[PDB]
Parts: sequence; structure tokens; C-alpha cells
Amino acid sequence: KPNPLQDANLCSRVFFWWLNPLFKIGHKRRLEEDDMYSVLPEDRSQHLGEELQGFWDKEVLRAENDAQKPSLTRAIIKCYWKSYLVLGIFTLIEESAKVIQPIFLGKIINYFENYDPMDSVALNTAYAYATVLTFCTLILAILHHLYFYHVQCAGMRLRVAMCHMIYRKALRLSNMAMGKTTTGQIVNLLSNDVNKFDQVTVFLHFLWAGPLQAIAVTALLWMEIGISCLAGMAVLIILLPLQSCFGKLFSSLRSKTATFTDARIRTMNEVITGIRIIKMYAWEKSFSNLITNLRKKEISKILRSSCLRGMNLASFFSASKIIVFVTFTTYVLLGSVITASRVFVAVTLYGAVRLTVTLFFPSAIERVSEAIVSIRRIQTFLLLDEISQRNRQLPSDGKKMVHVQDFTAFWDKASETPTLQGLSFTVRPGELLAVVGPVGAGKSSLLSAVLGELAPSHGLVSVHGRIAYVSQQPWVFSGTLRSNILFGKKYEKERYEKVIKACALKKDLQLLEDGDLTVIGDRGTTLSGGQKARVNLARAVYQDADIYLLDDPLSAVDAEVSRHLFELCICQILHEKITILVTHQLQYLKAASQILILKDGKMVQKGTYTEFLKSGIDFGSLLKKGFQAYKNYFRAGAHWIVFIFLILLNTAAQVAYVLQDWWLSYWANKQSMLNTEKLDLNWYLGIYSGLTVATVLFGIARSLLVFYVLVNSSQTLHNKMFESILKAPVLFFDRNPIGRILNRFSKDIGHLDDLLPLTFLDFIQTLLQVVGVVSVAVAVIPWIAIPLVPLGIIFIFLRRYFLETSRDVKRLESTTRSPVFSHLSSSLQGLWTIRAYKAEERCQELFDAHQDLHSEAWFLFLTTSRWFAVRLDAICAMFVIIVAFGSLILAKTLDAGQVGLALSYALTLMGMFQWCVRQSAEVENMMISVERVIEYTDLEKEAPWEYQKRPPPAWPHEGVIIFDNVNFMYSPGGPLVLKHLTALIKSQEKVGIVGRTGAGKSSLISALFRLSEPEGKIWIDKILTTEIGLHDLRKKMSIIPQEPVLFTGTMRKNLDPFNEHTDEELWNALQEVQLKETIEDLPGKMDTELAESGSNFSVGQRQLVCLARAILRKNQILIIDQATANVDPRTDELIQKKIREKFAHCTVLTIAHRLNTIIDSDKIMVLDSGRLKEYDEPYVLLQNKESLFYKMVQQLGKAEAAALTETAKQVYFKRNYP
Ligand SMILES: CS(=O)(=O)CCNCc1ccc(-c2ccc3ncnc(Nc4ccc(OCc5cccc(F)c5)c(Cl)c4)c3c2)o1
Ligand SMILES: Nc1ncnc2c1ncn2[C@@H]1O[C@H](COP(=O)(O)OP(=O)(O)OP(=O)(O)O)[C@@H](O)[C@H]1O
Ligand SMILES: Nc1ncnc2c1ncn2[C@@H]1O[C@H](COP(=O)(O)OP(=O)(O)OP(=O)(O)O)[C@@H](O)[C@H]1O
Ligand SMILES: [Mg+2]
Ligand SMILES: [Mg+2]
Repeated sequence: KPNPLQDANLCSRVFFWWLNPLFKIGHKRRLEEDDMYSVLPEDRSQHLGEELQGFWDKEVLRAENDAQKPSLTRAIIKCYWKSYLVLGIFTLIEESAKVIQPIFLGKIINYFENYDPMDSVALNTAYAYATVLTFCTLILAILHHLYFYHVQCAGMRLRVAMCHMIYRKALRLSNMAMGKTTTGQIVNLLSNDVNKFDQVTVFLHFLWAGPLQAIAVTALLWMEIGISCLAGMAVLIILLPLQSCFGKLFSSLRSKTATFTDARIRTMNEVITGIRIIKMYAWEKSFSNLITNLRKKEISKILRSSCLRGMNLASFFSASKIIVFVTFTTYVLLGSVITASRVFVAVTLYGAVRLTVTLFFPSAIERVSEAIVSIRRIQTFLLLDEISQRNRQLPSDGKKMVHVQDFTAFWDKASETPTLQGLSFTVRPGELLAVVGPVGAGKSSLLSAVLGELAPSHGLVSVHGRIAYVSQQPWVFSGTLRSNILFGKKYEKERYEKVIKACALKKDLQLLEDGDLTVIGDRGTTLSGGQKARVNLARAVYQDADIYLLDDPLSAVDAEVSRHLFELCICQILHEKITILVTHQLQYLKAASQILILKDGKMVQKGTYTEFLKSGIDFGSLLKKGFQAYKNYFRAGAHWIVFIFLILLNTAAQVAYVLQDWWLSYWANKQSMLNTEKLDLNWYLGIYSGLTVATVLFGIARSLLVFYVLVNSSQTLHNKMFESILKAPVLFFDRNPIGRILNRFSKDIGHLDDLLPLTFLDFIQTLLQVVGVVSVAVAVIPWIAIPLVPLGIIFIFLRRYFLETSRDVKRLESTTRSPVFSHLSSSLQGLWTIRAYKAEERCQELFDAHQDLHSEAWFLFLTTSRWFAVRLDAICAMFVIIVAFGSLILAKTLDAGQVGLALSYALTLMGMFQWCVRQSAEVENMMISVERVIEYTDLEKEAPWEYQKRPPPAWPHEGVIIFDNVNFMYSPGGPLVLKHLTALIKSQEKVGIVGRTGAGKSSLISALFRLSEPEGKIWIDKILTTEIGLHDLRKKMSIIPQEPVLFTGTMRKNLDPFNEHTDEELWNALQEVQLKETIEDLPGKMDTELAESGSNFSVGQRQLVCLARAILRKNQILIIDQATANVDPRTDELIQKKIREKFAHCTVLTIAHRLNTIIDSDKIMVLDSGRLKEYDEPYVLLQNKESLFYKMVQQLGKAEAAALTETAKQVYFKRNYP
């Protein structure tokens, strides 16, 4: 894939003529990672990184010699200034041309003021001036794009070199350095700190060419107009602090909103995650109250910030008019006269200097400050401490030997007890050493000292030969399983097959689609813990080392696989290699030649397994311790009459803007046509002031109305969408993930509230200004309407052609960016394993390859943008040339004022055209959020909360339950769960639910709660459930779920969202559940805040709270789940006795994944794959051996089965025969 930029001329490199094949391919089909162009050798990551590293090392050596801190800024300056001279040269030329061209504009107008048809030398001079103007515009329009591309490429090169240097440092941190630093800070500084280097360079040169341009413009204005230019210059200067101060308030009003936004998002997350609970207990009204209040509070600050932004944009719109008006008011009031030559040069000079002073200089200042901060951060990181390089080893005979003597290290220098106390032992090839003792107190520290991971404070460690190390926690790096096993070294088929067979990885390969070539990312999402541990072992074996180190290799795998591995892959293969093993299982100590015991880092006893057996010490004992989108977006804001009024306001603002300059032209013509007599100053100045005031007011009004209307549309959309999602059936929440649901509330509404209206208003502003420029040009010279049609057609086709590939490249440079961060993070996590083997240059090369692959797409991202901009500027320059030459061709009709107005507007079209196109693309891109929000606004809905037939307030008066031909399915058309359930449940009786796992257990509860619409009839108190509203059905029957959830809020809110109970009743419930004492000790009495999901409360406390809530509700029908699985048996007995003694007079159903505690129920419902088999007294079912209940009881055993039978018999005798 050769780079076409390597074989390009200059007339092809200034027009970007080599990108045509790529654009053609992108138009024909979609582009992939094969289609991108490989980078040039001078842009490879290794070269740039090595260059900057050499310069930085020279600088740090010089600073060390000088006894002073180093300077990354000095290093980058000394590396890049000699290549940044040339771009400064060209930007100087460009600024000179920008300042120069209005002088020739003035010369053309000056010719036109004294038109004489008979003269021809004047016509020739005017043609020459027009040609010079065309040359200046072509310089501004064509070469500037190659200059800009090189300016951007310089920053990209700096960033790539920085990334290489940062990772090279990251691969060699020391232990304390890794401890003090964090795995998140490094990726933070590689994702949000080294990305300011793409933007510091683009606006870098405008720190010295800004004031120079302002000085040149002020001198030119003084030369032409006179003292009056200081009024315009003063307004332009005053515009700087005002704009700066209009940002320090927006920052405050934007950081005030984030609190409400985050609170709303967190509450939304709670609602979405615990949706089943809210729907079951009917708390959606309270949750809607909370969410609505938060949304209103946030929208207040959004409205304030939007009004501020609108006022700022109106100021930007009207600043030029204010400057021109005040300048010329002073110019005329000082006793001078107006001629069309000077006014329309002052206008152009003011436009240029105002743009530069308003935008580019503050942008450059901000970007330079941010880049300075980022350089400081990267320098502070780079100055971290590292390990000392492995020095020249002691001269030995080359034998593979392991020895440690008098070792004593310190993980923390401020700690008291050293990690190791005077260890002294050696091991040789063919010997298997083992280490046992406590639950792991200083277990891996021996391996750390052996590998050099621990700094030896005293003693000596002699290790010779290749080493293989297995981490306690297995680590897998992003790539492929084959590449993970290879670890960068060569691949041999026979060796790989032998390792795979000896590692029992055949089944693991079979379970994967690609076998040994499966692509595995971070954290082993496509694998399992045992598989990645086996991967680690396979890596260690395949590395073919001399010394082998193991640490907890078989704790995360099963028994047979672990035994087979430890036998075949160790006792046979490694019998000729040094081995040191740390294990927790004593069954592997039989094959261990040597066994050592360590307690608290102290040498205790070492020897053979037989000797330790004779010693009488037990190791086990020692181990104990489109368009409709736009229509719907606009309609929700306000009616169509406001749309008409907005159109009128836009047109009035633009018309007044243009009419001010037209009035200046009219004044100039009227003054020129004269004779002393004097023009009436009052009339002209009054009309001028009126037009200026109209421009300002209409601009402000248009901005405010657009902002308010779009913000109101966003608010209405959000309210409708939240009310729609709150009523969706649980099938929707089952089909969608929680993150996806919360995304459309966090990011999409985040766009709609604060970015879409501003982008839309800016686009409308610029489009109207372009339309005004073209309209003035057409009105002055009516024949310009002929080529504008070809220009528009060409522009439309060009926009389609470019955007058919720009979006593809924008996604290509984004899907190839994240692997850099992924590799950095993964290599940081597995740093110890990586450094254990001598293979770190391999990881460095892989990282550099990834960085090259990303620069491969960044290059396309730059060059395609330049390719589009070149053609756009060619079109705009063609328009300017047409105007400037037609004005001279048709000179027999026009006059000085008209020509000056047309020419000045044609000159100002520069830059404005491109900004309009870019903003249109941005708006079209951002409308997808509106599309998604509107899509969520029209979701499904469930049955109405309230029905026409309101129930009498005695509906659960007795508690009769009838199931008649009840069939339930979670999804329409899916497999059936219940088949013809027919049963009757009487009042006050306790009914238990039993069955096998997956046999439709937790389905009758959902059928009773009408979570999904059932098939059949269910009668409660001789009333059908489907004839009553859901809020009249779910409200007054209670359920205790598997795991209770506590929502963030007061305890009063948690136990009574509707505030239907008083303080005395709440305290009575708390003391009846024995939680009153536990509650009345917080700083708050009973309104203390709670963490998410009760993070500070125990599971028993959650069940206690649920029981208290049920008692407070006081429902006649109650259904409990298994509740307890691992809770303290004391708490289990407490809740059992409370359930027995509190709900005697209320119907109780008991579903459970449990036993014995469900033995006292009056009747047992037996479910076989959703079929109701047995429904009768437990004793009667136990009497028959063929009954499934008896077999399920016998599945436990014989003593427990006998106890259960006795309990059932006693319950039957006491109940049925009192
Ligand atoms: C009456 S006026 O002086 O305002 C007319 C000219 N400006 C019109 C206008 C309205 C809004 C903007 C605008 C808003 C935001 C922007 N953000 C970035 N860059 C902008 N423009 C810009 C213009 C010229 C530049 O110099 C290089 C150049 C030279 C010739 C042609 C080009 F396309 C570019 C640069 Cl670097 C940026 C901008 C404008 O411009
Ligand atoms: N990754 C680590 N970073 C810093 N200190 C560590 C690390 N691993 C162990 N240590 C320290 O080494 C010493 C060994 O004690 P500890 O019992 O925690 O070791 P271990 O080998 O990780 O334990 P176990 O075998 O139970 O997993 C302690 O002082 C501990 O803080
Ligand atoms: N939300 C659901 N959507 C689709 N199928 C489901 C859903 N919940 C359960 N199932 C399926 O329905 C069958 C039985 O469901 P159920 O949850 O009642 O079984 P269980 O394991 O006996 O009960 P428990 O939830 O008490 O463990 C199983 O095949 C299960 O996979
Ligand atoms: Mg350990
Ligand atoms: Mg289940």
C-alpha cells in the first residue's frame, strides 16, 4: 500500500490531486482498514519517539549538570523550531496579502468615482488593479490549504512522539511509583492531555501575527480616513474584556446545572434498574414527582444560560455595525465629507481586523495555556522513579542456579515488620520446591524477591537462566489466544500442538468458534477464569525457560484437570528445569521434592515430604488462621404562528443589516452629486441611527426567540418521553439493556438542551448573511444571476460527493483509536508478567504498530478535509472574481457607491461561506439525537391505571383466589410457561409453592400481578382481575421479593412514599420488626439519607424493612418469596416467627427455592414444568410414595426427611384435629 503523497508533483500537492482514487472508491462502496494509505517513513511512531527521547535525554543531562530541573518545553522547542520557521514565513506572507488587498479595492473605487468614457489608460490601470486583487484572493484561497495541512501535521507528529515516549516510560515504572500512581491517571493523560497537541499548533502562529496585523490595519485606517479610526479601534478593543467576562458567568451557570443533571440521571438509573419493584408496589407517581421537580429546576438554569448565549450571539452579529456606525458618525461630525472610496475601504479593514481580534487571538491564548498545562502534566509523570537497569552480573560458570542469602526487604519503608526475615536457601535444576503455611501471609513475596520485584535491602540473590513466572491473578492481554500464547516469539506447529495437548486446552479450543485463533479483549470477556489460567500455564511452558515459578495455579480450576496438568505438564516436562511452587492444596506436595514453611516472613522449617510427615506437624493444621424529524422538533416548541413571526424577524434583521450599508452608499452618491451648498446633516444621521438601532434590536429579538422556542421544544419532548417510558410494559425493559435506556436520558437530552439550539441559531445566522451578500451582488448587477445557477449546482454535487466519504473516514479514525488505550491499560495491568520474561521490546513494537495504524487514519482525516476546502474556496474566489470584473465591464451604468458596496460584500464572503457549510453539516449530524428521542416518545403502553368500574373499597375483604385455565407467556408467540392452571385457594390459609428449578416457579406471581396479560380467567372475591385497573389491583396486595431494594431518600419515604402513615404508626412498625433501636441512632432521627440499594445496610435489614412496609400497608393478601439464601439463621428464625405471628388473619402464599420452613403450609402447590400436579395437605401427599412431594422430600436424605414427615404429621394433627 504505497503512499501516493510520495509520488506527487507540486501542482498536484497544492490541489490535493492524489485523493481522487480514494474519493472515487468511497463513493462507489464503503471503505475499510485495507483501503487506507500507509504513512511515510518520516511519520512512523518509532522515529519520532526516538528523536524526542534523544533530545529530552540530552536536556535532562544538561539540567543535571547545571543543577536545575529539566524542561520538556525546551526539548520540544529545540526539536521543532527549525521546522516551524517556514510555516511562520508563509503565515507572514498571508497576513500581508490580507492587509494589502483592500488598498487595491480602494484604488478601483477611486477610478470609478471619476469615470471618463473617452479615457483608456484609466481603464487599463483599473484592469491591472482588478488582476492584482484576483492574485491576492488566489493566494488567500489555494496555497493556504497546503500550509494549513502542514501546520496540522506538525502537531500530529508531536503528539505521536509524545505517546511513544509516555508508553516507553510506562513500561518501566518501579514498585513504589506504580503504587503512588493510578491506572486511571495514565490513560487520562494519554486521552485528554496529549490531545491538546493537535490544536495548539493550528492556532500557534496567531500570537505574533495578530498584534502585527492590528498595527498594520490601524496604520492603514489612519492613512486613509484619519483621526476618526480611533473610535472604531476603541470599540474593537473594548469588545475583548466584555466577551471574556461573558464567559466567566456562563462557566458558573453551566457548572451549576451539572448538579441537577447528575441527580436526575442517578434517579433515572435507580428507576430503570429497579423498575419491577416500582411497578409492583406502584411508586411510579412518587418517582415521577421527584423526576419532574429535578427537571424543572434544571430547565430554569438551562433557560438562563440560553438567554446569555443568545445575547452574546446578537452582540457578535451587531459588533461590526456598531463599529462602522460610530466611526463614520465621528468622521462626518468632525466636519469632513463622505466619498464612496474611503467608506468601503474602512469597512473592509474593520471587518478583517475585527474578525482576527475577536476570535483567533483569544482562541490561540486559550489553546496555548491548555497545552502548557498538559505539557506540565506529562513532564511530571515522566519525572517518576524507575527501577535500576540490570547491571553486569557476577562472572560465573553459566550454570542455571537459584540462590538467596540473608534477604530482608521492605514493601513500605515506613512499615514496622519487614516482609521477609533472613531467608537463605538455594535450588538447582531437577528440584521441585514447595511453600506452604498461612492463608498466604507473604506467599507471593518469595517469588517477588526471586524475580527482583522487591528491592534487596540486605543480602544477595543469584539467579541465572531464563525464567518463567505465573501470576497469582492470571492476566490476559488484548489480541488473540494464539498471539497471547506466542507472546511475540516465533510459532512452531509441532511445539504449539504439543503444548496445547499437554495443557488440556483441546476442549477450550473446541468451545470457541475460532479455536486457537479466537480474538480476546480486555478482562477475558470471551473466555473464563480457568481458560485464562490455563492460557497462562501454556504461556509459561511454551516460553521454554530454565527456571519456572508458579503461584496458585490450580485454585481456580476443577480437580481432575488440575491433577492432570500438575502431573503431565510439570512432573514430566519440567523434571529437567528449575521449579519453585507455591500451593494451597497439600495433595500436590507428594510429588514436591522440597517443602518449605514460612510464617510472617520467617524461616520456619524446610525439608522433604517424608521428613515433614515424620515431624508430626500437620500442614492442614498450619493452614488455619429526514424532514418529519425537523417538523416534529419544531412543532413541539410553539404553534406555526410563532414560526411565521420568527421568519419575519429573521428577514427584518438581515434586511436592516444590509440596508445600513446601502444607506451609506446612497449618502456617498448624494454627496458626490453636488455643485457653498451643504447636505442636511440631521436627516442622514437620523436615518443612519435608526437603521443601526433596528439592526441591533432585531438581531437580539431573533436570537432570543430562536433559543426560547427550541429549549421549550426540548422540554416538551423530554416530558412526553419520560411519561411514555414510565408506562411501558416490562417486556421493553427485558428486551433492552439498562445502559441503552439511560443513554437517551443522559446524552441525547444533554445535546437537545444545550447544543442543538445554539448550533441551529449559528447556522441560521451565517446562512442569512451569505444570502444577503449574494442578494446585494445580484441587485447591484442584475446579470450575476446567470452563473450563480452553475455555481450552486456544482456546490450541491460537491457536497454530496465529499460527505459520502468524510463520514466514513470519521468512523475509520474512531474505530482504530481505542486499541491504543486498550493496549496501554492491558500492558499496565500485566506489567509484572511482561517484565518477568525479557519481552518488553516486543510490547513496545506492538504499541508502536497500533499507533501507526491510528496515524494512518488521522492522515486521511486531515487530507480529505483539505480536499473539500480547496474546492469550496475555488468556488468562492470565482464568485469574487466574477463580481470584481463585471463591475468594470459594465462600467457605463454603475456608480462608485454601488460598486463599492457590491465589492465589499463579495470580499467578506470569504470564510463565511465555509463556516456556513460546516455548521450545516454539524446540525445535520446532531439531529440524530432528536430522531432517537422522538422514537422513544412513541413506545408501547400497558392497561390504564384506573378503569371505568371503580372497585368497592372492600375488594380483598375475605381473600378467595380462583385460577381457571390460566396460561402465561412472557412474550407473544413464545414458548408456553403455564398450561391450564385450575385451583381454588380459600381465605386465611397458608399455601406453599414447591417445584424444580425452571419449572415455572416465579410465574404465578407475575400472573397474579398482571405483569403480562394472562390467557384465561382469574377470580378474586368473584371479580375478574382484567375488569379492574392495575393501580386498583397491585396496590392492596403485598409481596416480599427475593432481594429487597432501598431507594435513595428518607426512611419515611422508603417505608411510606404516599405518606399514609403517621410517626406513631411508623415507630410501631419499626419496633414490631425490632428495627426501631437500630434506626434511632443515626444523626437524623428517621429522615436520614440512605445510600444506593442500601449499601450500608445488611440483607437482613432489607428484609426487616420490607416486612415493616408490608405490616404498615396491612394487606389481606400477602405473597412471600424465598427471601433468605445465606442470611444469618438467627435473622431467618426471627423473620419466620414474625411472619407466623403477624399474618394469621391475612391470606398468605409462600413461594420459595427452599424447604422445611415451607412445611407447615395448609396446602402445597406442586409445579411440574408449569403443570399443577398436587394441591393438598403436605401430610396427605407424603402418605403416597408416588407423589412428587414425597420424592422431593426424600431427595434431601433420611434424618431430615423423617423430621419433615414428623413436622407435617404434627401440623396436620394440631390443625385438622384440635
Ligand atoms: C463582516 S465579517 O468580517 O464578519 C465577514 C467575515 N466573517 C463572517 C463570519 C461570520 C461568522 C464567522 C465565523 C465564525 C466562527 C469561525 N470559527 C473559525 N474560523 C472561522 N473563520 C476563518 C476565517 C478565515 C481564516 O483564515 C484562513 C482562511 C483564509 C481564506 C479563506 C479561508 F477559508 C480561510 C480562518 Cl483560519 C478561519 C470562523 C468564522 O465568520
Ligand atoms: N501487588 C502488590 N502491591 C503492593 N504490595 C503488595 C502487593 N502484593 C503483595 N504486597 C505486600 O506484600 C506483603 C505480603 O503480604 P500478603 O499476605 O498480602 O501477600 P500475598 O502473597 O499477596 O498474599 P495471599 O497469598 O494471601 O494472596 C504485604 O506487605 C502486602 O501488602
Ligand atoms: N423474564 C423472562 N422472560 C422469558 N423467560 C423467562 C423469564 N423468566 C423466566 N423465564 C423462563 O421461564 C421458565 C420458568 O421461569 P421461572 O422464573 O418461574 O422458573 P424457576 O427457576 O423455577 O423460578 P425462580 O425464579 O423462583 O428460580 C424458565 O424456562 C425460565 O428460563
Ligand atoms: Mg498472595
Ligand atoms: Mg425462575
